[PDB]
Amino acid sequence: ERTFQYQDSLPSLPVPALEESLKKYLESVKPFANEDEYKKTEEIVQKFQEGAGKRLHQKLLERARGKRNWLEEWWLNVAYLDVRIPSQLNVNFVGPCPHFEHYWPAREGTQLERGSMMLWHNLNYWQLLRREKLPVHKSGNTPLDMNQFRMLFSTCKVPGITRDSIMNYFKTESEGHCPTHIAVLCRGRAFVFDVLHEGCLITPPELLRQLTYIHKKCSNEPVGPSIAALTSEERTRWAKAREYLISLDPENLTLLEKIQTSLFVYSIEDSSPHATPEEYSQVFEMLLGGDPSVRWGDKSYNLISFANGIFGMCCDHAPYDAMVMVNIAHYVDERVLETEGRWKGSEKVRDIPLPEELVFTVDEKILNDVSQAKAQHLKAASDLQIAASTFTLHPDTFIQLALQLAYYRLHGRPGCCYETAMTRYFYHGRTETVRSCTVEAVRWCQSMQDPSASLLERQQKMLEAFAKHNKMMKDCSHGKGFDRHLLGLLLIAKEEGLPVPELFEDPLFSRSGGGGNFVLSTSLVGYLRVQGVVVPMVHNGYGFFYHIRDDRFVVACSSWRSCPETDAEKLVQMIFHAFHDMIQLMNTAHL
Repeated sequence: ERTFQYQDSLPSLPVPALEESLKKYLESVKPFANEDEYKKTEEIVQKFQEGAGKRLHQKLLERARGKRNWLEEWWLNVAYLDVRIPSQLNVNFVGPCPHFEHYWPAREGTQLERGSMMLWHNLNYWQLLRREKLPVHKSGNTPLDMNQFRMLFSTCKVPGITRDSIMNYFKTESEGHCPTHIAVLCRGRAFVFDVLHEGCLITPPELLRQLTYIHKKCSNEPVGPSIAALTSEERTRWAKAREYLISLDPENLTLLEKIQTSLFVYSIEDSSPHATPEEYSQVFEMLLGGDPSVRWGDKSYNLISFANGIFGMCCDHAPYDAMVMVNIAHYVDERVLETEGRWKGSEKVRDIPLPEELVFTVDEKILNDVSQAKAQHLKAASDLQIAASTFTLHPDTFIQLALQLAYYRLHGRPGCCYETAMTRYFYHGRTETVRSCTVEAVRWCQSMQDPSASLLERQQKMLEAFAKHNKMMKDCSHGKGFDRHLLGLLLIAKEEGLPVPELFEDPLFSRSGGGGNFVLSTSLVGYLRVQGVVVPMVHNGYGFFYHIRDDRFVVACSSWRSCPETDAEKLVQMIFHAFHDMIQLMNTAHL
């Protein structure tokens, strides 16, 4: 069995029935509307269904006839590439490497040695992929799309004036040649080197030589031009700064391309985030913030190394979702566990070419841009608050409802929530929106705060909420959700120069979350001991992510300090209290 053998067999992303999607939409706005607003929306939806919507839907079906995935390109552009805000901080997702839970606890002076093994394991994963030896993900006996794995290595974003682009240079052995070098950033400088020698991959000791070399050289020398810091800027500014950089020297492009084509970017930081199995929220903060001088935010995969021997990953959310990062990080985690975090092979260090430094040609302007880039990222990142804790009826649904209750209790009202649903059953399927703030969820939350509510009433309603969310997650993962569907109708209109349907201008459309207005941006990040996170979707919102282990729930929450109403720490405390009451409710109900 080969990694991508089932791709030509995957079913097309479906287009839900118009009536079904509109019914689900109407039901979803109920929690945020009074009698009058709902009647208005109902009439808007009915007309849409009878006229313009019916026609736009037909055109969407026509699009699906010629594309195995009618949404792919649109989603990439609309959700990511066209967006102009700084993507490095506001869109990229990050995740700590969970090695400090065992063999690699935080400790000074272990950065280079542990780093050599980190590269080695990461690189062996690339070898697996290139040879298509990586196991095919399946749900029972049904194969899942594996395309996102092609975006892990040798992939990088390039800024555009109005639209960015993704460069995917990865290729399997059967497809052709794949770049074989990695890029290292240190003290505002960039270096590169081939990971292969005499046919095989270089070993940790050999990798430790390259890294040690780079570290020593830069340590007692002034910080370099830090061209990398420009990747953390507003997309259009970066696009222009990039063009200017290239004009100063045609060669500068060659350097940019070298970074773009590298298997991945490895970053050396001098900071040391507090990382212990108990508290490690600081790892998330330095991962999203850190020092721009050594990060390449356009890279699909940027492995980060801290001074205290801690590691983390920062990824461009555009080309793929967090599950690929989770899988390689877990693979590495298993390797570390098997080897007790040590290299026990030959200590021989063959004579391999030293790392080559990438020296860009810059003037006074470029340096001012770099200076400006660093400052804006640091200032913006400093407003980020991260709360990470561990807590010790599907678990995901349990957590989603617990969050509904926590937000309801903390803020006094239902929080429109976005939960990621994977659609990998389909060709190049990525995500769909699951709207956790349902009528059922709210009815339950009210009963939990109702003193006159009986124990049986609360359990009964909690179960009805569970049932609703389960059906929701199922339909969405099966391509029967409605959020992407409505986006498709909207895009059909725009693409032909036709007016925006009234349905999208409706106050309830955005109040329920449409248009990227979810006060709770969430997703399960798997069951592989890796955690991920992104900043909130809205200024007065939260980012809430989590992963599940057989004996615990791990969570990561983000909020903006500049928003006095939100507090990541307080919300986490509230959801833990929520888990408790929900457990007790089931136990006492057990009877």
